[PDB]
Amino acid sequence: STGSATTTPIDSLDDAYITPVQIGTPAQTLNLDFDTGSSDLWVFSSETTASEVDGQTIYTPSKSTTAKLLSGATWSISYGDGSSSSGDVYTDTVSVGGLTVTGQAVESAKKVSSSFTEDSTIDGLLGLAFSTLNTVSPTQQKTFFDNAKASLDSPVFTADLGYHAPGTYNFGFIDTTAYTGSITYTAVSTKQGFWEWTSTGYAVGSGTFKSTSIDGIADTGTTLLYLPATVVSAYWAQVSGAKSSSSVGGYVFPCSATLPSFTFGVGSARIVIPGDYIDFGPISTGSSSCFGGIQSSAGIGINIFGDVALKAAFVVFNGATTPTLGFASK
Repeated sequence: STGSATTTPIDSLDDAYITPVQIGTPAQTLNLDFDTGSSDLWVFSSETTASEVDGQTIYTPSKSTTAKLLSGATWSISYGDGSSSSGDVYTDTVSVGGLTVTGQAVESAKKVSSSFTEDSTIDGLLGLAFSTLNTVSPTQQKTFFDNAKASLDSPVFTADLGYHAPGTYNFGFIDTTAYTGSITYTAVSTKQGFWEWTSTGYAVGSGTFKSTSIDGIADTGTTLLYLPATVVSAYWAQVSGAKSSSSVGGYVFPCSATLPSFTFGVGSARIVIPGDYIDFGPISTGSSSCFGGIQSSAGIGINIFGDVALKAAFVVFNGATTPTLGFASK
């Protein structure tokens, strides 16, 4: 089997992407944030504290003839940005782009943190990291991909995120029309539960490539590119007036700037992030100070190849017995 679904930016900055997902019978379609950096599929629901729901579409398990309470199971997750959610668990039928999994754990939110409430466009998350990170207790549950894998034509999914435009998540096949040149594959460590890999270096603008190993995660659920402070300083040094602002919480730059590109290495291959992808707009409405899309990972504890990086590529998440990641230009 295969599936193919369009993923759409939630706003004009590509802060996140939503993908429609069918849950239950009859289908209830929710727009979920596909997150290769986590492993829980959780939704706003009829059980979510009423004051914490503000415009989201909710899953109502009582209206699904295939929903079953997973007795005794609870979940609770805290994300890197300090957001969080928790609740109980149903199993139900879940379909993405024509690909159906029966008995998928659908984690129903009883509580969500303010950032989730305040984002009316995201109805929940669909985790695509390794199932070892799934938070369901006392019986850990599998991700949608893990459940689907054996049925897929090939045990892969691909992320093709757009810049200020829709893109695509495919399951079970590689669309050879969706990228240019060849796909370069690179090793993955699953030791931390993430799609963790080692970039071979970077360049800033038209500058020379610096060969250096940068271990990080491919994380579709993180907006920005978080890299070591040395790398980030080298980038922003090429932008007149750019500075790190502790009050704002990262590098800012004059909105009048033209940003240089940033290149990262995948083996001997190179992915170029155009300068415009690195512009996250005014820090507050009407400000001429703009927020940078490349930020320091210092004090996160891990480097993160988030959407800023991934949307410059066609990315293969290869879930074969030994997982790997592939990157192609597009």
